[PDB]
Amino acid sequence: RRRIATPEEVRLPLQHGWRREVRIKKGSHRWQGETWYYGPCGKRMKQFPEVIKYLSRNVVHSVRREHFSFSPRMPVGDFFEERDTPEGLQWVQLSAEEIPSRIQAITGS
Repeated sequence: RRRIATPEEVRLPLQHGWRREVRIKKGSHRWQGETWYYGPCGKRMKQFPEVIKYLSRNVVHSVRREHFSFSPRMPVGDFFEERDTPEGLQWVQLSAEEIPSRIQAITGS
């Protein structure tokens, strides 16, 4: 990233209306995770080029593209881990304490 964001900046959107969920799933090769975002007044984005367009199309002054980070190593909003249960596959939410443990697996400089 050309501009590195802080968790405080990434929660900045969460303070204004945006939300951010991180989905962590076990891959066939590696541990992976992805960060999702939702417009507080519009559609939902999980790609960087989707966020830049939202800002350009709508009026936003509180949060800029920098406040949005899709790195699953950012322990800001919600973290989930896909798990199997006797009822089926369900996305289990990770606590703040569990977050960094999962990040270590999905981490990638």
